[PDB]
Amino acid sequence: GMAKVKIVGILNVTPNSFHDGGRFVETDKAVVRARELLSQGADIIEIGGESTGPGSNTITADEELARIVPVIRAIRSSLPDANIAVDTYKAEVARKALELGATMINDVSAGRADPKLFGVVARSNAQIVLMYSKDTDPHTSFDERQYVDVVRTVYDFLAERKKAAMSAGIPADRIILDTGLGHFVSSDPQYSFQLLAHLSDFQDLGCKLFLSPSRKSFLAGNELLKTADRLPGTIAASAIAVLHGADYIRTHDVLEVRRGCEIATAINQPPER
Amino acid sequence: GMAKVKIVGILNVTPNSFHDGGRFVETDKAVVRARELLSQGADIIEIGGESTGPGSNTITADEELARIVPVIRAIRSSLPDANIAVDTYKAEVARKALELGATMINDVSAGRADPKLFGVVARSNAQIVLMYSKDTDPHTSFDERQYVDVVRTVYDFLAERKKAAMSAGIPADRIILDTGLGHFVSSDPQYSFQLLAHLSDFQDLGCKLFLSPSRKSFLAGNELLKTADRLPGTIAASAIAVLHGADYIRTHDVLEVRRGCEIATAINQPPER
Ligand SMILES: Nc1nc2ncc(COP(=O)(O)OP(=O)(O)O)nc2c(=O)[nH]1
Ligand SMILES: Nc1nc2ncc(COP(=O)(O)OP(=O)(O)O)nc2c(=O)[nH]1
Ligand SMILES: [Cl-]
Ligand SMILES: [Cl-]
Ligand SMILES: [Cl-]
Ligand SMILES: [Cl-]
Ligand SMILES: [Cl-]
Ligand SMILES: [Cl-]
Repeated sequence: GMAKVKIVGILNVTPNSFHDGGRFVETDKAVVRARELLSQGADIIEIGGESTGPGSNTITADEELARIVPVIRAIRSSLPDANIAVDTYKAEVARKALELGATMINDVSAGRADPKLFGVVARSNAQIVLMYSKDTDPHTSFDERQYVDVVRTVYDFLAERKKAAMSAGIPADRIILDTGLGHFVSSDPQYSFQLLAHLSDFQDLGCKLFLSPSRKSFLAGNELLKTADRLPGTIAASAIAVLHGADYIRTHDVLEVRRGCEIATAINQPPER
Repeated sequence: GMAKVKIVGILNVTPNSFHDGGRFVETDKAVVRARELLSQGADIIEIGGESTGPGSNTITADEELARIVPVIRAIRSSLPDANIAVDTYKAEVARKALELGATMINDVSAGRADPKLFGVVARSNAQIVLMYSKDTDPHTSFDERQYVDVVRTVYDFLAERKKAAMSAGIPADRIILDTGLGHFVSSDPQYSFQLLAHLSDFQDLGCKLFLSPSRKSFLAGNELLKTADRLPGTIAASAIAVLHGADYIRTHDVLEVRRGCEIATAINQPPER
Protein backbone atom coordinates (compact mmCIF):
# COMPACT_ATOMS: atom_id res chain seq x y z
CA GLY A 1 0.00 0.00 0.00
CA MET A 2 1.24 3.45 -1.00
CA ALA A 3 2.11 5.58 2.02
CA LYS A 4 0.32 8.85 2.72
CA VAL A 5 1.80 12.27 2.10
CA LYS A 6 2.95 13.91 5.33
CA ILE A 7 1.12 17.20 5.90
CA VAL A 8 3.35 19.96 7.27
CA GLY A 9 1.35 22.49 9.27
CA ILE A 10 2.57 26.09 9.19
CA LEU A 11 2.95 27.92 12.52
CA ASN A 12 4.50 31.38 12.15
CA VAL A 13 5.40 33.29 15.32
CA THR A 14 4.86 36.97 14.50
CA PRO A 15 4.69 39.34 17.50
CA ASN A 16 1.55 41.44 17.83
CA SER A 17 3.27 44.59 19.09
CA PHE A 18 6.94 44.39 18.12
CA HIS A 19 7.87 46.32 21.26
CA ASP A 20 9.04 44.76 24.53
CA GLY A 21 6.97 42.31 26.56
CA GLY A 22 3.68 40.60 25.89
CA ARG A 23 5.39 37.50 24.49
CA PHE A 24 3.78 35.22 27.09
CA VAL A 25 0.45 35.98 25.40
CA GLU A 26 1.89 35.19 21.97
CA THR A 27 3.35 31.90 23.21
CA ASP A 28 -0.02 30.79 24.62
CA LYS A 29 -1.84 31.42 21.35
CA ALA A 30 0.87 29.59 19.37
CA VAL A 31 0.26 26.41 21.38
CA VAL A 32 -3.46 26.74 20.64
CA ARG A 33 -2.86 26.97 16.88
CA ALA A 34 -0.44 24.04 17.08
CA ARG A 35 -3.07 21.86 18.77
CA GLU A 36 -5.60 22.71 16.05
CA LEU A 37 -3.01 21.88 13.39
CA LEU A 38 -2.57 18.44 14.94
CA SER A 39 -6.33 17.96 15.31
CA GLN A 40 -6.81 18.73 11.60
CA GLY A 41 -4.35 16.00 10.60
CA ALA A 42 -0.97 17.71 10.40
CA ASP A 43 1.94 15.29 10.73
CA ILE A 44 4.60 17.96 11.40
CA ILE A 45 4.36 21.36 13.09
CA GLU A 46 6.70 23.77 11.30
CA ILE A 47 7.58 26.67 13.62
CA GLY A 48 9.23 29.67 12.02
CA GLY A 49 9.99 33.10 13.40
CA GLU A 50 11.16 34.82 10.22
CA SER A 51 9.03 35.17 7.10
CA THR A 52 11.02 34.83 3.89
CA GLY A 53 8.55 35.81 1.17
CA PRO A 54 8.66 39.08 -0.75
CA GLY A 55 8.33 42.19 1.39
CA SER A 56 9.41 40.28 4.51
CA ASN A 57 11.73 41.80 7.10
CA THR A 58 15.13 40.42 8.09
CA ILE A 59 15.35 39.71 11.82
CA THR A 60 18.39 39.00 13.96
CA ALA A 61 19.23 35.59 15.38
CA ASP A 62 18.48 36.83 18.90
CA GLU A 63 15.01 37.99 17.84
CA GLU A 64 14.38 34.78 15.88
CA LEU A 65 15.23 32.64 18.91
CA ALA A 66 13.25 34.98 21.18
CA ARG A 67 10.14 34.08 19.16
CA ILE A 68 10.48 30.32 18.61
CA VAL A 69 12.37 29.09 21.69
CA PRO A 70 9.38 29.59 24.05
CA VAL A 71 7.05 28.10 21.43
CA ILE A 72 9.14 24.96 20.90
CA ARG A 73 9.59 24.56 24.66
CA ALA A 74 5.84 24.81 25.27
CA ILE A 75 4.82 22.42 22.48
CA ARG A 76 7.40 19.75 23.32
CA SER A 77 6.38 20.00 26.99
CA SER A 78 2.63 19.39 26.55
CA LEU A 79 2.74 17.54 23.19
CA PRO A 80 5.99 15.54 23.36
CA ASP A 81 4.96 13.17 20.54
CA ALA A 82 4.51 15.96 17.99
CA ASN A 83 7.36 16.12 15.49
CA ILE A 84 8.57 19.69 15.03
CA ALA A 85 10.28 21.32 12.06
CA VAL A 86 11.91 24.75 12.30
CA ASP A 87 11.96 27.17 9.35
CA THR A 88 15.34 28.89 9.66
CA TYR A 89 18.51 29.59 7.70
CA LYS A 90 20.81 30.53 10.61
CA ALA A 91 23.14 27.92 12.09
CA GLU A 92 22.66 29.35 15.59
CA VAL A 93 18.86 29.13 15.42
CA ALA A 94 19.10 25.61 14.01
CA ARG A 95 21.46 24.49 16.78
CA LYS A 96 19.14 25.64 19.58
CA ALA A 97 16.19 24.15 17.70
CA LEU A 98 17.85 20.73 17.41
CA GLU A 99 18.77 20.74 21.11
CA LEU A 100 15.13 21.26 22.08
CA GLY A 101 14.04 18.29 19.97
CA ALA A 102 13.26 19.54 16.47
CA THR A 103 13.49 16.75 13.91
CA MET A 104 13.63 18.84 10.71
CA ILE A 105 15.15 22.12 9.52
CA ASN A 106 13.61 23.95 6.55
CA ASP A 107 16.33 26.14 5.01
CA VAL A 108 15.04 28.52 2.33
CA SER A 109 18.66 29.27 1.38
CA ALA A 110 19.60 25.57 0.98
CA GLY A 111 22.60 26.07 3.26
CA ARG A 112 23.85 29.13 1.37
CA ALA A 113 23.01 31.84 3.92
CA ASP A 114 24.90 30.31 6.87
CA PRO A 115 27.87 28.11 5.87
CA LYS A 116 27.76 26.51 9.34
CA LEU A 117 24.13 25.34 9.16
CA PHE A 118 24.96 22.15 7.24
CA GLY A 119 27.40 20.95 9.91
CA VAL A 120 24.98 21.72 12.74
CA VAL A 121 22.39 19.49 11.07
CA ALA A 122 25.04 16.83 10.39
CA ARG A 123 25.92 16.50 14.10
CA SER A 124 22.30 15.39 14.61
CA ASN A 125 19.77 13.06 12.97
CA ALA A 126 17.52 15.92 11.89
CA GLN A 127 16.37 16.05 8.30
CA ILE A 128 16.96 19.17 6.22
CA VAL A 129 14.80 20.59 3.43
CA LEU A 130 16.78 22.33 0.69
CA MET A 131 14.56 24.68 -1.31
CA TYR A 132 15.49 26.21 -4.65
CA SER A 133 15.46 30.01 -4.62
CA LYS A 134 16.12 32.34 -7.53
CA ASP A 135 17.94 34.69 -5.12
CA THR A 136 21.00 34.26 -2.94
CA ASP A 137 19.12 36.32 -0.35
CA PRO A 138 16.91 33.99 1.73
CA HIS A 139 14.26 36.74 1.54
CA THR A 140 12.96 36.27 -2.00
CA SER A 141 11.99 39.25 -4.13
CA PHE A 142 9.26 40.32 -6.54
CA ASP A 143 10.90 39.51 -9.88
CA GLU A 144 9.41 38.06 -13.08
CA ARG A 145 12.49 35.94 -13.65
CA GLN A 146 12.50 33.98 -16.91
CA TYR A 147 14.11 30.62 -17.62
CA VAL A 148 15.21 28.83 -20.77
CA ASP A 149 14.15 25.62 -18.99
CA VAL A 150 13.25 26.10 -15.32
CA VAL A 151 13.34 22.33 -14.75
CA ARG A 152 17.03 21.97 -15.65
CA THR A 153 18.02 25.02 -13.61
CA VAL A 154 16.24 23.76 -10.49
CA TYR A 155 17.43 20.17 -11.01
CA ASP A 156 21.08 21.19 -11.35
CA PHE A 157 20.79 23.56 -8.38
CA LEU A 158 19.32 20.92 -6.05
CA ALA A 159 21.84 18.37 -7.35
CA GLU A 160 24.78 20.53 -6.28
CA ARG A 161 23.15 21.53 -2.98
CA LYS A 162 22.65 17.84 -2.18
CA LYS A 163 26.32 17.20 -2.99
CA ALA A 164 27.31 20.15 -0.79
CA ALA A 165 25.10 18.83 2.02
CA MET A 166 26.51 15.30 1.68
CA SER A 167 30.08 16.62 1.74
CA ALA A 168 29.15 18.35 5.01
CA GLY A 169 28.15 15.00 6.56
CA ILE A 170 24.38 14.86 5.97
CA PRO A 171 23.42 11.47 4.46
CA ALA A 172 21.21 11.35 1.40
CA ASP A 173 18.35 9.68 3.30
CA ARG A 174 18.21 12.77 5.56
CA ILE A 175 18.05 15.32 2.70
CA ILE A 176 14.68 16.54 1.43
CA LEU A 177 14.44 18.55 -1.79
CA ASP A 178 12.08 21.46 -2.53
CA THR A 179 11.93 22.86 -6.06
CA GLY A 180 10.36 26.04 -4.68
CA LEU A 181 7.10 27.60 -5.86
CA GLY A 182 5.69 31.04 -6.48
CA HIS A 183 8.01 34.00 -6.07
CA PHE A 184 10.95 31.82 -4.99
CA VAL A 185 11.03 30.51 -8.58
CA SER A 186 9.55 33.49 -10.42
CA SER A 187 6.80 36.08 -10.20
CA ASP A 188 5.90 34.70 -13.66
CA PRO A 189 3.49 31.92 -12.60
CA GLN A 190 4.24 29.70 -15.62
CA TYR A 191 7.40 28.30 -14.01
CA SER A 192 5.72 27.08 -10.83
CA PHE A 193 3.26 25.18 -13.04
CA GLN A 194 6.05 23.68 -15.16
CA LEU A 195 7.82 22.48 -12.01
CA LEU A 196 4.62 20.81 -10.80
CA ALA A 197 4.18 19.12 -14.18
CA HIS A 198 7.73 17.69 -14.16
CA LEU A 199 8.01 17.05 -10.41
CA SER A 200 8.64 13.34 -10.99
CA ASP A 201 11.82 14.27 -12.90
CA PHE A 202 13.42 15.18 -9.55
CA GLN A 203 13.04 11.69 -8.07
CA ASP A 204 16.24 10.64 -9.86
CA LEU A 205 18.14 12.66 -7.24
CA GLY A 206 17.11 10.02 -4.69
CA CYS A 207 15.56 12.25 -2.01
CA LYS A 208 12.07 12.79 -0.65
CA LEU A 209 10.21 15.70 -2.24
CA PHE A 210 8.85 18.70 -0.34
CA LEU A 211 6.42 21.22 -1.82
CA SER A 212 4.30 24.09 -0.49
CA PRO A 213 1.75 25.56 -2.91
CA SER A 214 -0.09 27.06 0.07
CA ARG A 215 -2.04 29.88 -1.60
CA LYS A 216 1.05 31.38 -3.26
CA SER A 217 1.01 33.96 -6.05
CA PHE A 218 1.00 31.53 -8.98
CA LEU A 219 -2.46 30.27 -7.96
CA ALA A 220 -4.03 33.65 -8.79
CA GLY A 221 -5.20 32.44 -12.20
CA ASN A 222 -6.80 34.49 -14.95
CA GLU A 223 -9.26 35.89 -12.40
CA LEU A 224 -6.30 37.37 -10.47
CA LEU A 225 -7.56 35.66 -7.32
CA LYS A 226 -6.16 36.89 -4.01
CA THR A 227 -5.26 34.72 -1.00
CA ALA A 228 -8.82 34.23 0.29
CA ASP A 229 -9.93 32.72 -3.06
CA ARG A 230 -6.95 30.38 -3.60
CA LEU A 231 -8.09 27.43 -1.47
CA PRO A 232 -9.50 25.41 -4.42
CA GLY A 233 -6.32 26.10 -6.37
CA THR A 234 -4.07 25.09 -3.47
CA ILE A 235 -6.00 21.83 -3.01
CA ALA A 236 -5.64 20.95 -6.70
CA ALA A 237 -1.98 22.01 -6.80
CA SER A 238 -1.13 20.01 -3.67
CA ALA A 239 -3.05 16.95 -4.88
CA ILE A 240 -1.36 16.96 -8.29
CA ALA A 241 1.97 17.41 -6.49
CA VAL A 242 1.33 14.27 -4.43
CA LEU A 243 0.32 12.49 -7.64
CA HIS A 244 3.65 13.58 -9.16
CA GLY A 245 5.82 12.41 -6.25
CA ALA A 246 5.49 14.93 -3.39
CA ASP A 247 6.15 13.31 -0.01
CA TYR A 248 5.52 16.44 2.08
CA ILE A 249 2.93 19.18 1.57
CA ARG A 250 3.36 22.37 3.61
CA THR A 251 0.10 24.30 3.87
CA HIS A 252 -2.01 26.59 6.02
CA ASP A 253 -5.20 24.68 5.25
CA VAL A 254 -4.24 21.38 6.83
CA LEU A 255 -7.76 19.93 7.00
CA GLU A 256 -8.73 20.55 3.37
CA VAL A 257 -5.30 19.88 1.81
CA ARG A 258 -4.92 16.56 3.64
CA ARG A 259 -8.39 15.47 2.52
CA GLY A 260 -7.63 16.47 -1.06
CA CYS A 261 -4.19 14.87 -1.03
CA GLU A 262 -5.78 11.71 0.39
CA ILE A 263 -7.71 11.46 -2.88
CA ALA A 264 -4.47 11.81 -4.85
CA THR A 265 -2.84 9.03 -2.82
CA ALA A 266 -5.86 6.79 -3.45
CA ILE A 267 -5.58 7.47 -7.19
CA ASN A 268 -1.87 6.57 -7.07
CA GLN A 269 -2.69 3.31 -5.25
CA PRO A 270 -2.89 0.25 -7.53
CA PRO A 271 -5.53 -2.38 -6.71
CA GLU A 272 -5.01 -4.88 -3.89
CA ARG A 273 -4.61 -7.50 -6.65
CA GLY B 1 -2.36 26.74 -25.88
CA MET B 2 -4.23 23.89 -24.20
CA ALA B 3 -7.97 24.50 -24.13
CA LYS B 4 -9.88 24.74 -20.86
CA VAL B 5 -12.09 22.01 -19.47
CA LYS B 6 -15.78 22.77 -19.97
CA ILE B 7 -17.59 22.95 -16.63
CA VAL B 8 -21.04 21.35 -16.69
CA GLY B 9 -23.34 22.90 -14.09
CA ILE B 10 -25.94 20.62 -12.52
CA LEU B 11 -29.55 21.85 -12.39
CA ASN B 12 -31.97 19.22 -11.07
CA VAL B 13 -35.70 20.01 -11.21
CA THR B 14 -37.23 18.28 -8.17
CA PRO B 15 -40.76 19.42 -7.21
CA ASN B 16 -41.21 20.74 -3.68
CA SER B 17 -44.65 19.22 -3.10
CA PHE B 18 -45.10 16.37 -5.57
CA HIS B 19 -48.83 17.11 -5.70
CA ASP B 20 -50.57 19.20 -8.37
CA GLY B 21 -49.75 22.84 -9.05
CA GLY B 22 -47.08 25.15 -7.72
CA ARG B 23 -44.76 24.41 -10.65
CA PHE B 24 -44.61 28.08 -11.68
CA VAL B 25 -42.75 28.71 -8.41
CA GLU B 26 -40.34 25.85 -9.11
CA THR B 27 -39.67 27.12 -12.64
CA ASP B 28 -38.81 30.60 -11.36
CA LYS B 29 -36.27 29.30 -8.85
CA ALA B 30 -34.68 27.04 -11.49
CA VAL B 31 -33.90 30.06 -13.69
CA VAL B 32 -32.30 31.74 -10.66
CA ARG B 33 -30.01 28.76 -10.01
CA ALA B 34 -29.16 28.59 -13.72
CA ARG B 35 -28.09 32.24 -13.74
CA GLU B 36 -25.83 31.66 -10.72
CA LEU B 37 -24.34 28.61 -12.44
CA LEU B 38 -23.44 30.78 -15.43
CA SER B 39 -22.11 33.56 -13.20
CA GLN B 40 -19.81 31.07 -11.44
CA GLY B 41 -18.26 29.98 -14.74
CA ALA B 42 -20.35 27.05 -15.93
CA ASP B 43 -20.08 26.45 -19.67
CA ILE B 44 -23.13 24.15 -19.93
CA ILE B 45 -26.35 24.04 -17.90
CA GLU B 46 -27.40 20.39 -17.49
CA ILE B 47 -31.14 20.22 -16.74
CA GLY B 48 -32.46 16.89 -15.51
CA GLY B 49 -35.82 15.94 -14.09
CA GLU B 50 -35.06 12.38 -12.98
CA SER B 51 -32.35 11.48 -10.48
CA THR B 52 -30.56 8.24 -11.32
CA GLY B 53 -28.42 7.56 -8.26
CA PRO B 54 -29.14 4.88 -5.68
CA GLY B 55 -32.46 5.24 -3.90
CA SER B 56 -33.84 7.43 -6.70
CA ASN B 57 -37.41 7.10 -7.96
CA THR B 58 -38.42 6.21 -11.50
CA ILE B 59 -40.67 8.85 -13.05
CA THR B 60 -42.78 8.67 -16.19
CA ALA B 61 -41.95 10.50 -19.41
CA ASP B 62 -44.94 12.81 -18.92
CA GLU B 63 -43.71 13.78 -15.45
CA GLU B 64 -40.12 14.18 -16.66
CA LEU B 65 -41.22 16.55 -19.43
CA ALA B 66 -43.58 18.34 -17.04
CA ARG B 67 -40.52 19.30 -14.96
CA ILE B 68 -37.92 20.26 -17.57
CA VAL B 69 -39.97 21.64 -20.48
CA PRO B 70 -40.91 24.87 -18.62
CA VAL B 71 -37.34 25.18 -17.34
CA ILE B 72 -35.73 24.81 -20.78
CA ARG B 73 -38.28 27.20 -22.28
CA ALA B 74 -37.57 29.84 -19.63
CA ILE B 75 -33.77 29.58 -19.82
CA ARG B 76 -33.59 29.64 -23.62
CA SER B 77 -35.97 32.62 -23.65
CA SER B 78 -33.99 34.90 -21.31
CA LEU B 79 -30.51 33.35 -21.80
CA PRO B 80 -30.51 32.26 -25.46
CA ASP B 81 -26.70 31.98 -25.62
CA ALA B 82 -26.49 29.42 -22.81
CA ASN B 83 -25.81 25.91 -24.09
CA ILE B 84 -28.13 23.39 -22.44
CA ALA B 85 -27.65 19.68 -21.83
CA VAL B 86 -30.51 17.42 -20.74
CA ASP B 87 -29.96 14.44 -18.44
CA THR B 88 -32.42 11.84 -19.74
CA TYR B 89 -32.57 8.27 -21.01
CA LYS B 90 -35.99 8.40 -22.72
CA ALA B 91 -36.22 9.00 -26.47
CA GLU B 92 -39.40 11.06 -26.04
CA VAL B 93 -37.83 13.39 -23.47
CA ALA B 94 -34.73 13.74 -25.65
CA ARG B 95 -36.80 14.59 -28.73
CA LYS B 96 -38.68 17.42 -27.02
CA ALA B 97 -35.41 18.62 -25.48
CA LEU B 98 -33.65 18.78 -28.85
CA GLU B 99 -36.57 20.68 -30.41
CA LEU B 100 -36.33 23.37 -27.74
CA GLY B 101 -32.62 23.86 -28.44
CA ALA B 102 -30.67 21.50 -26.20
CA THR B 103 -27.21 20.79 -27.59
CA MET B 104 -26.32 17.71 -25.51
CA ILE B 105 -28.04 14.63 -24.09
CA ASN B 106 -26.56 12.86 -21.06
CA ASP B 107 -27.78 9.24 -21.13
CA VAL B 108 -26.93 7.29 -17.98
CA SER B 109 -27.98 4.09 -19.79
CA ALA B 110 -25.72 4.75 -22.82
CA GLY B 111 -28.67 4.20 -25.14
CA ARG B 112 -29.68 0.91 -23.52
CA ALA B 113 -32.87 2.02 -21.75
CA ASP B 114 -34.64 3.44 -24.82
CA PRO B 115 -33.59 1.83 -28.13
CA LYS B 116 -35.00 4.87 -29.98
CA LEU B 117 -32.89 7.48 -28.17
CA PHE B 118 -29.85 6.99 -30.41
CA GLY B 119 -31.81 7.75 -33.58
CA VAL B 120 -33.46 10.82 -32.06
CA VAL B 121 -30.00 12.23 -31.32
CA ALA B 122 -28.78 11.22 -34.79
CA ARG B 123 -31.48 13.28 -36.54
CA SER B 124 -29.90 16.34 -34.86
CA ASN B 125 -26.43 17.76 -34.24
CA ALA B 126 -26.67 17.27 -30.48
CA GLN B 127 -23.82 15.54 -28.70
CA ILE B 128 -24.51 12.50 -26.53
CA VAL B 129 -22.68 11.41 -23.37
CA LEU B 130 -22.53 7.63 -22.93
CA MET B 131 -21.82 6.71 -19.30
CA TYR B 132 -20.75 3.28 -18.11
CA SER B 133 -23.12 1.77 -15.56
CA LYS B 134 -22.76 -1.54 -13.76
CA ASP B 135 -26.54 -2.02 -14.06
CA THR B 136 -28.86 -2.29 -17.03
CA ASP B 137 -31.31 -0.23 -14.98
CA PRO B 138 -30.56 3.49 -15.49
CA HIS B 139 -31.23 3.87 -11.74
CA THR B 140 -28.00 2.52 -10.28
CA SER B 141 -28.01 0.48 -7.08
CA PHE B 142 -26.05 0.13 -3.85
CA ASP B 143 -23.76 -2.78 -4.73
CA GLU B 144 -20.10 -3.40 -3.85
CA ARG B 145 -19.44 -4.84 -7.30
CA GLN B 146 -15.94 -6.22 -7.81
CA TYR B 147 -13.90 -6.32 -11.01
CA VAL B 148 -10.96 -8.38 -12.21
CA ASP B 149 -9.85 -5.22 -14.04
CA VAL B 150 -12.41 -2.40 -14.00
CA VAL B 151 -10.50 -0.54 -16.71
CA ARG B 152 -10.91 -3.28 -19.32
CA THR B 153 -14.59 -3.78 -18.48
CA VAL B 154 -15.38 -0.08 -18.84
CA TYR B 155 -13.19 0.29 -21.95
CA ASP B 156 -14.85 -2.62 -23.75
CA PHE B 157 -18.31 -1.42 -22.69
CA LEU B 158 -17.80 2.13 -24.00
CA ALA B 159 -16.17 0.74 -27.15
CA GLU B 160 -19.28 -1.26 -28.04
CA ARG B 161 -21.65 1.55 -27.03
CA LYS B 162 -19.75 3.90 -29.34
CA LYS B 163 -20.05 1.34 -32.15
CA ALA B 164 -23.77 0.99 -31.42
CA ALA B 165 -24.16 4.77 -31.44
CA MET B 166 -22.22 5.11 -34.70
CA SER B 167 -24.31 2.39 -36.34
CA ALA B 168 -27.36 4.45 -35.34
CA GLY B 169 -26.02 7.47 -37.25
CA ILE B 170 -24.22 9.48 -34.55
CA PRO B 171 -20.72 10.46 -35.77
CA ALA B 172 -17.73 9.84 -33.54
CA ASP B 173 -17.04 13.57 -33.12
CA ARG B 174 -20.50 13.90 -31.51
CA ILE B 175 -20.02 11.05 -29.00
CA ILE B 176 -18.73 11.80 -25.49
CA LEU B 177 -17.63 8.97 -23.20
CA ASP B 178 -18.10 8.76 -19.42
CA THR B 179 -16.44 5.93 -17.51
CA GLY B 180 -18.85 6.52 -14.62
CA LEU B 181 -17.87 7.13 -11.00
CA GLY B 182 -19.09 6.19 -7.56
CA HIS B 183 -22.02 3.81 -7.31
CA PHE B 184 -22.43 3.59 -11.10
CA VAL B 185 -19.13 1.68 -11.15
CA SER B 186 -19.18 0.15 -7.66
CA SER B 187 -19.98 0.95 -4.05
CA ASP B 188 -16.39 -0.23 -3.49
CA PRO B 189 -14.57 3.11 -3.92
CA GLN B 190 -11.33 1.53 -5.18
CA TYR B 191 -12.68 1.21 -8.73
CA SER B 192 -13.57 4.89 -9.15
CA PHE B 193 -9.99 5.71 -8.14
CA GLN B 194 -8.53 3.18 -10.58
CA LEU B 195 -10.61 4.67 -13.41
CA LEU B 196 -9.31 8.15 -12.57
CA ALA B 197 -5.73 6.85 -12.56
CA HIS B 198 -6.08 5.25 -16.02
CA LEU B 199 -8.42 7.83 -17.56
CA SER B 200 -5.92 8.57 -20.34
CA ASP B 201 -6.26 4.94 -21.48
CA PHE B 202 -9.73 5.81 -22.82
CA GLN B 203 -8.47 8.46 -25.25
CA ASP B 204 -7.66 5.70 -27.75
CA LEU B 205 -11.41 5.44 -28.39
CA GLY B 206 -11.21 8.87 -30.06
CA CYS B 207 -13.93 10.71 -28.13
CA LYS B 208 -14.03 13.57 -25.66
CA LEU B 209 -14.08 12.47 -22.02
CA PHE B 210 -16.82 13.36 -19.53
CA LEU B 211 -16.50 12.86 -15.77
CA SER B 212 -18.49 13.89 -12.70
CA PRO B 213 -16.82 13.26 -9.33
CA SER B 214 -19.22 15.78 -7.76
CA ARG B 215 -19.13 14.73 -4.10
CA LYS B 216 -19.95 11.08 -4.86
CA SER B 217 -19.59 8.19 -2.43
CA PHE B 218 -16.02 7.23 -3.32
CA LEU B 219 -14.75 10.59 -1.98
CA ALA B 220 -15.73 9.62 1.58
CA GLY B 221 -12.17 8.56 2.44
CA ASN B 222 -10.97 6.89 5.61
CA GLU B 223 -12.78 9.56 7.64
CA LEU B 224 -16.08 8.39 6.08
CA LEU B 225 -16.80 11.98 5.05
CA LYS B 226 -20.36 12.82 4.07
CA THR B 227 -21.44 15.15 1.25
CA ALA B 228 -20.81 18.43 3.11
CA ASP B 229 -17.14 17.50 3.70
CA ARG B 230 -16.33 16.24 0.18
CA LEU B 231 -15.60 19.58 -1.51
CA PRO B 232 -11.78 19.31 -1.15
CA GLY B 233 -11.94 15.75 -2.45
CA THR B 234 -14.12 16.70 -5.41
CA ILE B 235 -11.75 19.54 -6.34
CA ALA B 236 -8.74 17.21 -6.28
CA ALA B 237 -10.59 14.43 -8.12
CA SER B 238 -11.84 16.81 -10.82
CA ALA B 239 -8.42 18.45 -11.22
CA ILE B 240 -6.61 15.11 -11.56
CA ALA B 241 -9.31 14.07 -14.04
CA VAL B 242 -8.59 17.12 -16.20
CA LEU B 243 -4.87 16.33 -15.88
CA HIS B 244 -5.63 12.80 -17.12
CA GLY B 245 -7.70 13.88 -20.14
CA ALA B 246 -11.16 14.96 -18.93
CA ASP B 247 -12.75 17.46 -21.31
CA TYR B 248 -15.96 17.97 -19.29
CA ILE B 249 -16.41 18.13 -15.52
CA ARG B 250 -19.97 17.92 -14.19
CA THR B 251 -20.23 19.33 -10.67
CA HIS B 252 -22.43 21.14 -8.19
CA ASP B 253 -19.61 23.40 -7.03
CA VAL B 254 -18.99 25.20 -10.30
CA LEU B 255 -17.00 28.10 -8.84
CA GLU B 256 -14.50 26.02 -6.85
CA VAL B 257 -14.17 23.12 -9.32
CA ARG B 258 -13.53 25.46 -12.26
CA ARG B 259 -10.86 27.32 -10.27
CA GLY B 260 -9.23 24.04 -9.25
CA CYS B 261 -9.44 22.58 -12.75
CA GLU B 262 -7.92 25.81 -14.09
CA ILE B 263 -4.80 24.93 -12.09
CA ALA B 264 -4.75 21.46 -13.66
CA THR B 265 -5.02 22.93 -17.16
CA ALA B 266 -2.14 25.30 -16.38
CA ILE B 267 -0.03 22.35 -15.20
CA ASN B 268 -0.83 20.50 -18.44
CA GLN B 269 0.20 23.56 -20.48
CA PRO B 270 3.78 23.41 -21.83
CA PRO B 271 5.74 26.67 -21.93
CA GLU B 272 5.14 29.25 -24.66
CA ARG B 273 8.57 28.24 -26.01
N1 LIG C 1 10.49 24.72 1.96
C1 LIG C 1 9.62 25.84 1.65
N2 LIG C 1 9.61 26.81 2.61
C2 LIG C 1 8.85 27.90 2.46
N3 LIG C 1 8.85 28.87 3.43
C3 LIG C 1 8.10 29.94 3.28
C4 LIG C 1 7.31 30.09 2.13
C5 LIG C 1 6.39 31.27 1.80
O1 LIG C 1 5.25 30.80 1.16
P1 LIG C 1 3.81 31.06 1.83
O2 LIG C 1 2.78 30.14 1.20
O3 LIG C 1 3.40 32.52 1.63
O4 LIG C 1 3.89 30.72 3.46
P2 LIG C 1 3.93 31.94 4.65
O5 LIG C 1 2.57 32.65 4.68
O6 LIG C 1 4.21 31.27 6.01
O7 LIG C 1 5.03 32.94 4.32
N4 LIG C 1 7.32 29.14 1.19
C6 LIG C 1 8.09 28.04 1.34
C7 LIG C 1 8.10 27.04 0.36
O8 LIG C 1 7.44 27.15 -0.61
N5 LIG C 1 8.85 25.97 0.52
N1 LIG D 1 -22.74 11.42 -17.22
C1 LIG D 1 -22.92 11.30 -15.79
N2 LIG D 1 -24.19 11.55 -15.37
C2 LIG D 1 -24.50 11.47 -14.07
N3 LIG D 1 -25.78 11.73 -13.66
C3 LIG D 1 -26.09 11.65 -12.38
C4 LIG D 1 -25.10 11.31 -11.44
C5 LIG D 1 -25.28 11.19 -9.93
O1 LIG D 1 -24.15 11.66 -9.29
P1 LIG D 1 -24.29 12.90 -8.27
O2 LIG D 1 -22.92 13.49 -8.00
O3 LIG D 1 -24.91 12.42 -6.95
O4 LIG D 1 -25.25 14.07 -8.95
P2 LIG D 1 -26.85 14.35 -8.46
O5 LIG D 1 -26.85 14.92 -7.04
O6 LIG D 1 -27.49 15.35 -9.43
O7 LIG D 1 -27.63 13.03 -8.48
N4 LIG D 1 -23.85 11.07 -11.85
C6 LIG D 1 -23.54 11.15 -13.17
C7 LIG D 1 -22.23 10.89 -13.60
O8 LIG D 1 -21.39 10.61 -12.82
N5 LIG D 1 -21.94 10.96 -14.88
CL1 LIG E 1 18.10 30.56 -17.94
CL1 LIG F 1 16.49 17.71 -16.65
CL1 LIG G 1 1.01 37.18 -3.52
CL1 LIG H 1 -15.02 -8.99 -13.78
CL1 LIG I 1 -7.37 -1.88 -21.54
CL1 LIG J 1 -23.36 8.56 -0.89
